Amino acid sequence: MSKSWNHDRAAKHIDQKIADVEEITIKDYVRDMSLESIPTSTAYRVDGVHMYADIMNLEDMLNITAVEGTECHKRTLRFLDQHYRAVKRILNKVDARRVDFHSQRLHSLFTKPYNTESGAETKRVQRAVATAQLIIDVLAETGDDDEQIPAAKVRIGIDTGLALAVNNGRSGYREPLFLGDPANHAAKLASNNKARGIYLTNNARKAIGLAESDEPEKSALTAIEIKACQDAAKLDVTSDEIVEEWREDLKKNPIGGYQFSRQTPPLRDMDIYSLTPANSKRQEMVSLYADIDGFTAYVADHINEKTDDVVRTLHVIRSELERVVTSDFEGRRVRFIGDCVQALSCDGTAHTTDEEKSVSEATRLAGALRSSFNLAIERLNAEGIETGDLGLAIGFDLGPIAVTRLGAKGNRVRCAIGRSVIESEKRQCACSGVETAIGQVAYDAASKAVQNLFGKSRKTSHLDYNEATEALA
Ligand SMILES: Nc1ncnc2c1ncn2[C@@H]1O[C@H](COP(=O)(O)OP(=O)(O)OP(=O)(O)O)[C@@H](O)[C@H]1O
Ligand SMILES: [Ca+2]
Ligand SMILES: [Mg+2]
Ligand SMILES: [Mn+2]
Ligand code: NA
Ligand code: NA
Ligand code: NA
Repeated sequence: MSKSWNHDRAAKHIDQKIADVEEITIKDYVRDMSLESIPTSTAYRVDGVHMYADIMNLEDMLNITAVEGTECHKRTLRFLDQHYRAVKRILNKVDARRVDFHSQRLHSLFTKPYNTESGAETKRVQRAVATAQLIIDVLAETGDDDEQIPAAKVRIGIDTGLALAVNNGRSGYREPLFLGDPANHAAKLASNNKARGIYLTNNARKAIGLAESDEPEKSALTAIEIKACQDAAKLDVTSDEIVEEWREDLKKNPIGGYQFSRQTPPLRDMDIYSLTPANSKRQEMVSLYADIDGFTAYVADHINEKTDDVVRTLHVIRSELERVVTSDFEGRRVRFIGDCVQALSCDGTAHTTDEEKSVSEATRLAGALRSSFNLAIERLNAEGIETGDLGLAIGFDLGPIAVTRLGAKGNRVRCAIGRSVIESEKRQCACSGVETAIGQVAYDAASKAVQNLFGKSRKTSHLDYNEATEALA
């Protein structure tokens, strides 16, 4: 139960991780290689098309009523589960990779055909567009009126380019994640505003012979443009085939009921990999995002030259931030989303959350994360590893949060959801690489000392562990 950060303990673990990544192997991803269970010391340069599908009406499900109650969460989870199952079936059918499903954003990757084939990149983009429209068509049909579950309102972003594949740091280190421009830029297009449709970067537009746009985020593909991609890609999978299979899956092996229990403290003991709808976890707690600021551009700068230092930097920083969350502060790392850490923190008893204490300890955790980040940069640089212009943006908020695994057996994905999850990320995104921000709900529940620290702006700079300790004395 002790929650404390220590410079010596952090330095020792950072130094050990630096030693582990002394030798790095960078491989160019070609046919017959595998992106599963990538070792710590290895990374793959992947030329691929990234699609991000944003289910825009998630936030509406979370806000059906003023109070964020149990029924709100059960219906939100069933909505995400139904729609995820449909998309995952589509991706399986077209032999694309499901990278992750983070909140309402579903990331997929198209790597085939390979560049040995003439016009491969054009064909990858065409396949991604055709698959995107299949997602849109299907997700109009995968609600359930009887359960008050709406159809999904979909906005899609697509980019093409190079990324660096490393293991995703969770669940036995099996599945990869993909660092660099294309997943990031695809996600930005997908989340830019609330207009439905399929939005390509200028890279992706150029690859399929379309004129570049001064504002790609406002230039949806037309029906005619999409049809050209469909006719070229020849998916030979129809929306009706997907829906019939999706319905059969749910009939034979239904979702069943969502049922919630609290996590026995400490939160680090949550066994996410084992959760199911009937065994979901839920309680008021703090959602925290710690984003390595500037990391995407750093990868882009190094995608071809000095790529090995990227791998060293990523593993040293992410492993240490995870250790601070889990071992120093007894919290739970949910996932990494690209380079960013998604975490949970809680204080209280087996029966109730201590809101004020949870927010104070999250403030201390935020300081500890920054102290460990700063120390990791120092130690990396002292060993001659280039770390560019990296920073750490942190946001956190308080509210009821449910954790489960969505999907059919063999095709599941973890989900942590709540208004405070969504809002903690928005607070994080408002921060520079030296800033830490708090949500309004957390602020309102906080001690006077925490309120004074964050002030009117609900944000502060250079909040390291020493500063947090002194502010909360
Ligand atoms: N490598 C990645 N893989 C998957 N999703 C990503 C990746 N990088 C960013 N994202 C997502 O892309 C969107 C934009 O991320 P963000 O706001 O952090 O961009 P940024 O601040 O420009 O990047 P950085 O923090 O690396 O400087 C978010 O939805 C985020 O979750
Ligand atoms: Ca980042
Ligand atoms: Mg302030
Ligand atoms: Mn960022
Ligand atoms: Na593919
Ligand atoms: Na501890
Ligand atoms: Na904690």
